[PDB]
Amino acid sequence: KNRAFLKWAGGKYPLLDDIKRHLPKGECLVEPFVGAGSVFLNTDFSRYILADINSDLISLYNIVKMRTDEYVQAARELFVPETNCAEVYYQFREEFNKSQDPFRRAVLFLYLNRYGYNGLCRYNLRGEFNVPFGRYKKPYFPEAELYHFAEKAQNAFFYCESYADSMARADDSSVVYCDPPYAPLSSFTLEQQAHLAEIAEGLVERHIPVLISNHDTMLTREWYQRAKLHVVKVKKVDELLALYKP
DNA sequence: TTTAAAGATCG
DNA sequence: ACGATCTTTAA
Ligand SMILES: C[S@@+](CC[C@H](N)C(=O)[O-])C[C@H]1O[C@@H](n2cnc3c(N)ncnc32)[C@H](O)[C@@H]1O
Repeated sequence: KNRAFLKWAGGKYPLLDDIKRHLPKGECLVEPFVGAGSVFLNTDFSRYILADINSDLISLYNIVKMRTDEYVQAARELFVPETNCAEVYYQFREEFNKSQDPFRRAVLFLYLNRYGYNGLCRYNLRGEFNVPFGRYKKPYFPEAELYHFAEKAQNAFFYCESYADSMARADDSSVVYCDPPYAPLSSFTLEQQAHLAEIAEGLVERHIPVLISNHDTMLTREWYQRAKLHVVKVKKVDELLALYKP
């Protein structure tokens, strides 16, 4: 199982096996919520259309793809014992928020992701990364995961856009896998959740297979009503895999 | 400026 | 989800 080089929400490693079993075959894979791209790294499609609303994430992916060796060498400098402390961390965080260079920001972004608290990615309304120091014993430098991402990225396009705009890139050769932010058990609104389901029903009308993963609640069961539902056993909340087969 | 509730900040 | 301390919002 290929691991992403980033700490990210919805890694979904345990249920990667369930995704592949319910994900149809096609020429191209479309991911509106690529995130860490665990599905992308653990599937084998000819082409990939990978999208996310996070511009720092998308910019990082483009840098890693086009400038792999240059990036790895520069980023590896950050992962040494001297940079594993609060004072250095907050200066690099400040440098990141003030940097105008995409390459430099991409380098610092990996450092912040690995040395920051819980591997979180949080911004204020000023667009500034404000995750505190994580204080780990020894953050891991994902060199192998980086090179593996770069090689697989050669068959992928990265776009920074909302799900509605990325799913419209899908055609008949396409297969769409959606991994939206989790639905409430008691940002991403409820309207966007239902809208995603409606867009899915639109694609399946044009003979485009769509697979959506989410929590198994009352709202999600209602939203994905027109889909072939599968429940995976993970309060005790299970996950739901909604399949819109043409 | 006042006021109260709400939202935002960031360790 | 936490919490003290900011800013925001509307009459
Ligand atoms: C919970 S993560 C899942 C990522 C991915 N499935 C993985 O394996 O890491 C969902 C991602 O969707 C992106 N996202 C959030 N809201 C979005 C929106 N309204 N439109 C498009 N993408 C969005 C976020 O940047 C986030 O990284």
